[PDB]
Amino acid sequence: STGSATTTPIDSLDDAYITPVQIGTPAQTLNLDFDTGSSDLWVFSSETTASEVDGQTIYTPSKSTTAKLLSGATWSISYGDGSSSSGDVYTDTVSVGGLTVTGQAVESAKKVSSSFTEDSTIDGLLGLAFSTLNTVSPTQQKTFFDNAKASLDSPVFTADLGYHAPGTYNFGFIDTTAYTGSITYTAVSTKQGFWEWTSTGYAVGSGTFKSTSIDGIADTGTTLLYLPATVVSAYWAQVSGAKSSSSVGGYVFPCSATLPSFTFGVGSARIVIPGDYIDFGPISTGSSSCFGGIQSSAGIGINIFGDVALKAAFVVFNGATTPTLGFASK
Repeated sequence: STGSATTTPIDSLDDAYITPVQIGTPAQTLNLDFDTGSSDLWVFSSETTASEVDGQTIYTPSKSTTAKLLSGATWSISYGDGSSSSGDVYTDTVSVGGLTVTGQAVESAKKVSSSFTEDSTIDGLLGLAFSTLNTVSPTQQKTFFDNAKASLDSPVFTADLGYHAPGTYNFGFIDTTAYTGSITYTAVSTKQGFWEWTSTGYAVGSGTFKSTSIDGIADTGTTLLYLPATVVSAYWAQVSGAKSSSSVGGYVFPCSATLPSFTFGVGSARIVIPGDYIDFGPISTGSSSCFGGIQSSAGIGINIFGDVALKAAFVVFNGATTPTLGFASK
């Protein structure tokens, strides 16, 4: 089997991407944030504290003839940005882009943190990291991809995120028309439960490529590119007037600037992030200070190849017995 679904930016900055997901019978379609940095499929629901729901579409398990309470199971998750959610668990039929999994754990939120409530466009998350990170207790549950894998034509999914435009998540096949050149594959460590890999270096604009190993994770659920402070300083040094602002929370730059590109290495291959992808707009409405899309990972404890990096590539998440990642230009 295969599936293919369009993923759409939630706003004009590509802060996140939402993909429609069919849950239950009859289908209830919710728009979920596909997150290769986590492993829970959780949704706003009829059980979510009413004051914490503000415009999201909810899953109502009592209206699904295939929903079953997973007795005794609870979940609770905290994300790298400080947000969190928790609740109980149902199993139900879940379909993405025509690919159906029966008996998928659907984690129904009883509580969500304020950042989720305040984002009316995201109805929940669909985790695509390794199932070892799933938070359901006392019986850990499998991700949608883990459940689908054996049925897929090939045990892979691909992320093709758009810049200021929709893109595609495919399951079970590699669309050879969706990228240019060849896909370069690189080794993955699953020891932390992430799609963790090692970039071979970077360049700023038209500058020389610096060969250096940068361990990090491919994370579709993180907006920005978080790299070591040395790398980030080298980038922003090429933007007149850019500086790190402790009060804003990262590097800012004059909105009048033209940003240089940023290149990262995948083996001997190179992925070029155009400068425009690194502009996250005014820090507050009407400001002439703009927020940068490349930020330091110091204090996060891991480097993160988030959407800024991934949307410059066609990315293969190869879930074979020994997983690997592939990157192609597009």
